[PDB]
Amino acid sequence: HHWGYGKHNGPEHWHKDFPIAKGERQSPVDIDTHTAKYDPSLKPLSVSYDQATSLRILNNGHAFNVEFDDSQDKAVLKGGPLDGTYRLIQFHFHWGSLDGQGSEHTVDKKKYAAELHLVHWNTKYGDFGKAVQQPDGLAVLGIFLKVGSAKPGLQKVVDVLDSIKTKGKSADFTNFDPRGLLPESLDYWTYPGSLTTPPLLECVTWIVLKEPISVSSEQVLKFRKLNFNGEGEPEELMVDNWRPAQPLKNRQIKASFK
Ligand SMILES: Clc1ccc(OCc2nn[n-]n2)cc1Cl
Ligand SMILES: [Zn+2]
Repeated sequence: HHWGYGKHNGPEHWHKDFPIAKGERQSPVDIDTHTAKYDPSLKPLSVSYDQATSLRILNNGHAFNVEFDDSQDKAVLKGGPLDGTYRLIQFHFHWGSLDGQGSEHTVDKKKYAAELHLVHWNTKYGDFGKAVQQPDGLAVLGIFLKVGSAKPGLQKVVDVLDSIKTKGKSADFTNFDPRGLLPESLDYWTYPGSLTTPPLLECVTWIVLKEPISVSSEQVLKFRKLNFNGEGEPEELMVDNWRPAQPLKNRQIKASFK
């Protein structure tokens, strides 16, 4: 499969290999803040990352990815709309060529510079590959990035990117604390959706924080120096690796806050 983000292989083409692209619960979506309703039934959100064990950072040709040890319940997400325990496996970002675009979710049609996704899987399914085959298999926590002041808890990530410039490169990435990437507030929107790249599986409970984090222009500029290509191939800058908003169809987006 040779999907990507270019003109010839980008999101508008994906449905030919992955017909679920035109399904009933595709992601991302636009979050209309005036239609989302506060839901007093949502339990408090519990982000438990004290014992998180980061391993490695990988450029996979689509994004860069920070992987965690998920062989035990070390870093988990619980509460909110979720039943049971979801284990952190990895995080990654989507970003733009310019500061005015890059996020996948939008808020009243506003695009942010980037979007962070912390990916967790439902431990009742035993492994990640089983979980993605279930409608409640994954919980993705999404965090918008706006350009402003630097985010000190991002700089360890930015500083390692020149060591994984091209597809297939990886580096050791131990002792990284993903709590440094969270905003002050865990107020969120939630809805049922999908992965935002092939295979586009409809397996995700989306939890999107309302409060963006601020990163500096210099930090996001370094994201944009990565490459979609492998070493020794013509350079194609890793920018605009985001899927645009998909039809909401017969879904409601719920707010955790009044
Ligand atoms: Cl492990 C993993 C890595 C990246 C990825 O990128 C697409 C995406 N982002 N949010 N949902 N889908 C999806 C997964 Cl599951
Ligand atoms: Zn993502």
